[PDB]
Amino acid sequence: DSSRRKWNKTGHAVRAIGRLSSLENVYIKADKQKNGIKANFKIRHNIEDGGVQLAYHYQQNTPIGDGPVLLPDNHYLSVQSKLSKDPNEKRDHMVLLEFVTAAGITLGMDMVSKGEELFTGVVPILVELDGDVNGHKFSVSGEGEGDATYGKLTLKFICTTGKLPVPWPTLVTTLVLCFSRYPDHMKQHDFFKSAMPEGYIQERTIFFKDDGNYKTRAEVKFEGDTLVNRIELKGIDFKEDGNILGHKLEYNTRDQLTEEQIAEFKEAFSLFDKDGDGTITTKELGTVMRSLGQNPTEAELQDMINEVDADGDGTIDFPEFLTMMARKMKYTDSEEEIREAFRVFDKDGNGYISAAELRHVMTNLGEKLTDEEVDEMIREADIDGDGQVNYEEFVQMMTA
Ligand SMILES: [Ca+2]
Ligand SMILES: [Ca+2]
Ligand SMILES: [Ca+2]
Ligand SMILES: [Ca+2]
Ligand SMILES: [Ca+2]
Ligand SMILES: [Ca+2]
Ligand SMILES: [Ca+2]
Repeated sequence: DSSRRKWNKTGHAVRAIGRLSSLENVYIKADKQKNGIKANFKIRHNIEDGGVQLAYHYQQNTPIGDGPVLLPDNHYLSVQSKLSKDPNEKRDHMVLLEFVTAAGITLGMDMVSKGEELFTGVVPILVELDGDVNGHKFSVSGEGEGDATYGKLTLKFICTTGKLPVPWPTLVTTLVLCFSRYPDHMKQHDFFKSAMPEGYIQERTIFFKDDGNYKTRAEVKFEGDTLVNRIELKGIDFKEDGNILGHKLEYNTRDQLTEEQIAEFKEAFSLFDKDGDGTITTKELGTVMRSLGQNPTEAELQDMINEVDADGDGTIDFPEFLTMMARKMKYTDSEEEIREAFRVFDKDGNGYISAAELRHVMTNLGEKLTDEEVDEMIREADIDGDGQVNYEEFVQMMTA
């Protein structure tokens, strides 16, 4: 009914602003002192029975050789991962499909390294990992190929030691960013290929929030025609029954993106896109945000758009909005993020969305609703019947 429908549209607009306010990409910066790069990013692992495990990544890369390399301007990589099982495989294994693209530098105002030439076709890949987490040792072998033209990787991994003592998803980032698609205007910022064929050292520390950490060191280089990733991993301070050693993480996160859900995203999109030209500008994003209480600067609005602007044109195209909302529904929000969403409606911070607060939000968004059909909205969400929406009830409206 067009009352549940109003929860979706308004709810979707609030999680869109949540997405636009978060940092989900792989942020690369030059590190002149090491002749390399450094990176930071946040990974989300869905917890099988509900919630999310965050993994905070810090990364450094260093050329193995003394050839000249490209030190980039600030940019990011966007990564889409799909995990699956080979139904003919009896060993503990993971099948990985990964697409990696560089963006985050807008179009305007101007080279292409020799390493880049090694990546114009399909390149075979080998991966070898030796790990030790809280004294539990394991090895992993992987094979596949990479197609940098489309930023595409296909890789199958076997645990050669028997049972993997951590969940496979926690190893994805560790187990070849030289396969990233860099667009034509950003070819001078591709450190990864510029270091080849002699290769780079890749190091990370990965902090699992409320749990232990991984430390990784990898050598990434050509052995003949093959791109080889050789890794050592050490994990300490894990909890025996946390999400990692207790294996409480989801293996396959669904890309179920229905025609019904796309249509719901288009309804939220059209709240931002008030002139109906199919794109959202800083002006339009600024207008919806001020209407909900917030007061961002031109610069903040430019950054928020930059975070999802795949084509660098300075606006959120409808397809870029569909891409960001698919990510937002594929991976679970932290409690801190759902509470932020709740506080948009819960104006006074008392733990309860009153019908006055919900209308304030609605009529502030230019949504004409009679006291009757505002009450229908509260009805829809209000399980415990107090005529208010508490946190646990909000968390129910905001689910698939
Ligand atoms: Ca580090
Ligand atoms: Ca527009
Ligand atoms: Ca764009
Ligand atoms: Ca465009
Ligand atoms: Ca939310
Ligand atoms: Ca309130
Ligand atoms: Ca209630």
